[PDB]
Amino acid sequence: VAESWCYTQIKVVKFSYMWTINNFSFCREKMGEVIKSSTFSSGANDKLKWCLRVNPKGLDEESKDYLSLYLLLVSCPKSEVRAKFKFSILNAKGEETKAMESQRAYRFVQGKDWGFKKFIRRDFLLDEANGLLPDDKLTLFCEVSVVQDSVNISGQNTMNMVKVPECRLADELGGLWENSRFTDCCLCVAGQEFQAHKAILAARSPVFSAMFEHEMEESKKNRVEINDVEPEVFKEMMCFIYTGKAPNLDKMADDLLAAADKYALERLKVMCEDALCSNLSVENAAEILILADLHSADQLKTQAVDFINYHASDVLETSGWKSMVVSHPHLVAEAYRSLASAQCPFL
Amino acid sequence: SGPVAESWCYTQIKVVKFSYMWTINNFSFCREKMGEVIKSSTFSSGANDKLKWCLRVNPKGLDEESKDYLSLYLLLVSCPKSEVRAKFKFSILNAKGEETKAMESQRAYRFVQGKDWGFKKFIRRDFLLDEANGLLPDDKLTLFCEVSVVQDSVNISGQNTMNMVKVPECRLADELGGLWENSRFTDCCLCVAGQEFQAHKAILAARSPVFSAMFEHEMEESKKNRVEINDVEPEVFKEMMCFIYTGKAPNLDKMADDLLAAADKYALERLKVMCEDALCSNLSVENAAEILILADLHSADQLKTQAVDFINYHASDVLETSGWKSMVVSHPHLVAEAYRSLASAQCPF
Amino acid sequence: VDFINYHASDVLETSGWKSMVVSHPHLVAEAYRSLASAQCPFLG
Amino acid sequence: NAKGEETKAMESQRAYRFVQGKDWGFKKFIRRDFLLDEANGLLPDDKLTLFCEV
Repeated sequence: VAESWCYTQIKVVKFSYMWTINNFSFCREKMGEVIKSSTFSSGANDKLKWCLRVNPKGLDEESKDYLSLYLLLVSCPKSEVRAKFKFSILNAKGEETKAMESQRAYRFVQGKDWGFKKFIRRDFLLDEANGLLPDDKLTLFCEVSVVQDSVNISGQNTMNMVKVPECRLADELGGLWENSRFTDCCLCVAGQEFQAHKAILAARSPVFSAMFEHEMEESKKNRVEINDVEPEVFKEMMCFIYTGKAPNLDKMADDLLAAADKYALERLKVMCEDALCSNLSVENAAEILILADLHSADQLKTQAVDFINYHASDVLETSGWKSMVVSHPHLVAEAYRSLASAQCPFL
Repeated sequence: SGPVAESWCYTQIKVVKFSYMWTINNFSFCREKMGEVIKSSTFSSGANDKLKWCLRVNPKGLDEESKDYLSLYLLLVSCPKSEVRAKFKFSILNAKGEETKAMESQRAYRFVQGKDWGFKKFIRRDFLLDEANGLLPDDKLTLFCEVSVVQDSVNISGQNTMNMVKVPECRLADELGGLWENSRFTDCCLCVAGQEFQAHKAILAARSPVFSAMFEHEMEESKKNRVEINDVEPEVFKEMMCFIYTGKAPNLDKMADDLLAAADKYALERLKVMCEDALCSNLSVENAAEILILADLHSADQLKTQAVDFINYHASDVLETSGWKSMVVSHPHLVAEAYRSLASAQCPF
Repeated sequence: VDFINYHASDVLETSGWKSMVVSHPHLVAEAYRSLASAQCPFLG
Repeated sequence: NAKGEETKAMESQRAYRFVQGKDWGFKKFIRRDFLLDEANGLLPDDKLTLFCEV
């Protein structure tokens, strides 16, 4: 898992220095209050100025015991100079030990000298048994390292994968219907004249396949005559055939069920039955049952029979019921058989 | 049992969870002191830009109680003021990228801008400073946090059903397939290096712009029936035309190498992207060079970017492979792009 | 090579680099090797 | 019944009068940790599905 890394690497600058006096045993001469060192620098254009002054003799009370070593900031424009100095020895003979260091640093400022007053006692340092006077010389080493806080990273480390656009066949065929490119037949409906591609119609609608497949193209293909259906219902039907979707079906379920049953669109038939099924009011179940019987819509017929059985007490007062009994005895017999063997067999 | 049971009330609790890794090089070299502040980079979820979180740690915890314990918080940087809340966990990693130490806040703290709440006093410093503990590889501290803002406040009263009519699926791709394999009185004669295919004009023209430019222009007058495709092998042209009709290619990963070239030749954007997805999911160091040269050759973009990312990560071993040497001999500018990507991925050094 | 790696974000802009991209590929390959194998990892 | 559980839930042994603005039920069903215990099959996808019959 990964969403954003910010390394913000703390800026670390490091550099070295050395200090050799060839006559340490006799380097006192002037009683050793302080040795003014020659400055040194490094880094960006020698912008940081540094010098190491030593008070080898006893300027203070306890300084007779312990030898001295200090770091002095000769100059720097920025007041805050915080540096982690590591005073030590570059092993003239074999000695890498004996070099303590101060982890804590201090805010060095222009002209200020902050260091430590306590390095090592005089007597055994002067002694040759410890090997601290190689050829009457001694080497020092401060790893003066300065840091500052202006560092950040943004980072994303995004764990991304290639995205496939969703299927566009329905859109790329609807846009073919609305544009009418490379058409091959002209559907005729009630003054309006549509123009459509023979292959997709015959594929989705078997009744369309039947009247093209039988080798009457120039008779039928060029001027196939659909004389029953009206403009907007037929337009919706073609939109279903081409795109597989019926947008404004809910307000036209009746006549579109008729049209869909004509051409055996056995899914648009069920969509029309779904629109009609959740519309059954108490006073229209006669008409909807007449529909479902006439156009062989089985599921709507079953649901309308159940609705009439469950609203019999209300439906029989409606004039539509009287009309349907007048015209369709066998529908009344079917509803009767439906509530004969169910939704009543307790008495 | 009584299944179904009418409604489907399905109240949700939207949980946005995202991760954040915090890593300082040479952590215990200086890292300041006393109270101070190492304010981190503000970070969001990634989805949209409205919530802004950030870590904030002090190697020397503020106040004396947090002297031996590092003081860690988590502050709301900025957001459209709604008093957002979150439950959060802070976890420490190592070089091998496995969780070493992890603490999770028990409850979702309520947050507003300027108000912070976190694992104060989260761990004793001495445990971390233990070099034998192994939690400071290369002197570099690493930290990892997961913020789990939750708002809830979403309910739906199910769907009451109350109807039983079975509209069966959608079948458009299925019978359009029936127009191809059964071939159902097609219109234009295609030919692929000897084979004989019979396909339509309208579906090809709609779903493949190169075909539409091909078919609309001057073959309608003379040679609309016969057009020869002498560029792609028929055993993959069949899957091209089984995408153009039914909008899917089942046996694609067997031959996704050349199908990318075919799809990009005829500007089948969706199939080109599917081929990129099939090539992207089988990358390997032995052939990342070939995939990069391909994804440049056939103008692929996402596969080019992902092959670039893979080669940046696994540059260690690809150079020993012959694919890289062929790539450098043949395609210098690809090496220039990969080198540029690696350079930007390591800008601050 | 070490210099151009350290100044890469500006060196890639220069005309000399854009001439060396064509006139000398293996130099860019070796610069890539020194950037990849002789440095890294950097998070990822 | 995601996994097999048609048991473990109590039943109302007596019919209580329900009035406008009032609530009724019970409160002593199952322990919270036991509920959150996946061994009992009571955290499908960190979701709780209910089968109430009124």
